[PDB]
Amino acid sequence: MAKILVLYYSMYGHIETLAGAIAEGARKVSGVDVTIKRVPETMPAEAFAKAGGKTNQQAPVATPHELADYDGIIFGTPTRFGNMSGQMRTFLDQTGGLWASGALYGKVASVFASTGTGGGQEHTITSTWTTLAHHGFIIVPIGYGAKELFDVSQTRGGTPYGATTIAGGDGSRQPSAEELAIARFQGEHVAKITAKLK
Amino acid sequence: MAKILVLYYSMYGHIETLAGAIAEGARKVSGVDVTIKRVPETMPAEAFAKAGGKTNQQAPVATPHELADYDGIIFGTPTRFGNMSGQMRTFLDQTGGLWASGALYGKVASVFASTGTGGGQEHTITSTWTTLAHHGFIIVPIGYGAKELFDVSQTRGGTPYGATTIAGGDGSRQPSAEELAIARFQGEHVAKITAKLK
Amino acid sequence: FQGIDPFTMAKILVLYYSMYGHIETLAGAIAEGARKVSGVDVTIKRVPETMPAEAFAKAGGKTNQQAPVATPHELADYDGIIFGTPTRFGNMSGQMRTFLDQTGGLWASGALYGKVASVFASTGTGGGQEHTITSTWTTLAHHGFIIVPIGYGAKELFDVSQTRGGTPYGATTIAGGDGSRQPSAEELAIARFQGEHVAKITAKLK
Amino acid sequence: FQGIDPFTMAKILVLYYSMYGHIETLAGAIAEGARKVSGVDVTIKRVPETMPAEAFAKAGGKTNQQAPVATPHELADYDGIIFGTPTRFGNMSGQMRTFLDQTGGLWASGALYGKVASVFASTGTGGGQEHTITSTWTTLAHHGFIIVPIGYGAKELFDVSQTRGGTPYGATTIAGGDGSRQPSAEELAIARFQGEHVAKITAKLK
Ligand SMILES: [Cl-]
Ligand SMILES: [Cl-]
Ligand SMILES: [Cl-]
Ligand SMILES: [Cl-]
Repeated sequence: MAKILVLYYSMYGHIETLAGAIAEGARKVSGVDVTIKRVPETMPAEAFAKAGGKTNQQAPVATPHELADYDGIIFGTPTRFGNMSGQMRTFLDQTGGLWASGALYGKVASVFASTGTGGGQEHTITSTWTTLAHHGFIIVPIGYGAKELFDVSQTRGGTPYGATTIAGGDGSRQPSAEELAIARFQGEHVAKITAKLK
Repeated sequence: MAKILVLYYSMYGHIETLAGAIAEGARKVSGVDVTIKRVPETMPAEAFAKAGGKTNQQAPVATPHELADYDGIIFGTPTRFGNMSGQMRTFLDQTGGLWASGALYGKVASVFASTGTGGGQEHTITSTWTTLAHHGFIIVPIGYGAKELFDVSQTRGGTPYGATTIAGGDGSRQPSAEELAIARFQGEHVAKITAKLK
Repeated sequence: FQGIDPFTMAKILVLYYSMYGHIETLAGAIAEGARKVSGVDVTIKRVPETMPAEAFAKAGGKTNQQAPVATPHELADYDGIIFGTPTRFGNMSGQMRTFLDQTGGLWASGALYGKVASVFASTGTGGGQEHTITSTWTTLAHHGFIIVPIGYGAKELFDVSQTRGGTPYGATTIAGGDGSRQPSAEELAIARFQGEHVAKITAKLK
Repeated sequence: FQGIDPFTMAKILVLYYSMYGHIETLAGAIAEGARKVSGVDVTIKRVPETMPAEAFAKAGGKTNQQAPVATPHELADYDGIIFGTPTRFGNMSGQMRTFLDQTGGLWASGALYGKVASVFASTGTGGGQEHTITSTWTTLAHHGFIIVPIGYGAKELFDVSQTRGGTPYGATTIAGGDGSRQPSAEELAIARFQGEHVAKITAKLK
């Protein structure tokens, strides 16, 4: 039995939708238990409301210290100027206690992301990899295992580093079927590796 | 005539000390006005106090929209697992309004950092560059203009991407004279470029 | 000279490698943008081929490129250099890497220190286009180049209605897995923007 | 075979380029660590030289490497590959870049998909050692390699009393601007840790 956490932040729902597909893929691996949780909001109340932040997410809020309860963690975040979101950064800064005891060492990790225009989607993933490496995570990219990555006929997210979605500058674009298939592939892929190492 | 902001976060003082050297270098350029400010704390009170956070920093707290009041900005941050600190990330996440109007486009930017063991010092700088590029900053590395970078006889911070210091895992190491000289070089180099573009 | 302040031309080199022509087309747009800046002299050159002849021929490499081949030493003759390369698995091409590996002498004398640099790229499917540029930035930083991204100055970047290259780090084009895609008008406009933007900064810094 | 279930050896390739021997010494330690893991077969090979003869000789290139030269196609013969390269301005060496550019056929067939990879590096002064590793990671990701950093599993990474190589991304050594430094005992311990760590994961995934 392997336990996977799908841990995400989502302000406008795009990452939340992708996380559902990530989790669906992971659950295809027999013997893998998948939990979806989100990191707490950090914006002050007035700014958050002014920005139209959503409060309908059913996923429970995770605590920093519980990450070591899992065998693999798939991290999801919207970009903030080519980095992970401040919400995810602040959450991961609180894992110093886990880092000092080696509590996450040798566990499996993978990353998915979203952007408004595609700009920064690659760097959001690989700069999250940096933090994973300091913890000693085994890092799983997806390469071109997802056949959708070869199709450039239409605006479509997804990179060899991990699944992505493109929300549009105004957030009007919802994740496409191809993007969700890439995320489902990533989830199952990370789950086969996590189960095999357990 | 030109205004430079040295904007930093410092929890244990190492970055604050480096910022003073950064500013000293910038003030060597005639006609350049240099201001030092810090980003607000984001840690909750109990964790911050339990962590031994310092409250003696004289620099005023900056606001996100004031960044456009300057012609060049030199950013300073300790690493959090190879990224900028959550404090700096959260602060810069609030610059979306400046980004939408192009308010920082074409300004000069440079970065310095600190780490406990040296690990992640390079990636802290260049993952901050990613955010600067999304704003359209002109990005200034220092290369090997600082002669101290060739001396590897002893532990010493500083990279071709920007000045750094090494604090030790317990924070007992203070910035060396060589590290501070590299920061002084960086400050003057950035200021010269900023003044020349004005 | 009595009564004269010399007016010196800022010099831009567009330096590229292109196997199937996509980067070559972009470089023309980069150069077109730079030539919009008065007082800027623009040169286009390419790096030498490094593949062995049989592999190159089997891969269908193009040999009709009119641009002269640059030498590593002449990089110091310019005030700004805009580098173009196709990706190789998310890095610059081996051809460009080999060429820049020969600039150790320029590095030791600081010959490129303080010059302006910018980067554009191409990929087959989009994968690695961002990293190709920013991992080229790393080498530029070791030389002390001032690094110029383009941000979202080009309005084309906000239009996600169709497959289109162009990043805040620099212009790109998407060639298709088989290389059958040609640079679109929008991608070329992003490259024209980059050239003019870089040329303006180089001229002002001169 | 009646009553027998085959025990298959996991295979590790330590693949490196070394101009002045620093990476070569590190590769020996990498391999030593891997051979500590039972059930792992360890091979050390190098990538071919790409510099022209006169430049190579003028630069003092070493010709005493006993490691046989690898071909790009044989990478698919292994379960895990630990790559070693000196930096060239914060990237992998052109020699390694040229070698990996020839793996397009393996990439198209997915021949390296799901294998284990890890990276070690060297620099003259420390500058760019982190980016050398993580920009090599990019290429590994395009092939679908599982990427293994070392984190802070090696206790030597906490000792900042002296100039020491090694990062959470992989082992490194610092050669000095003139190349006169040799890998220290601590740096070699980190490399031995990396080899054993990668070998354990490769054996478990097999
Ligand atoms: Cl979102
Ligand atoms: Cl600090
Ligand atoms: Cl091309
Ligand atoms: Cl070497």
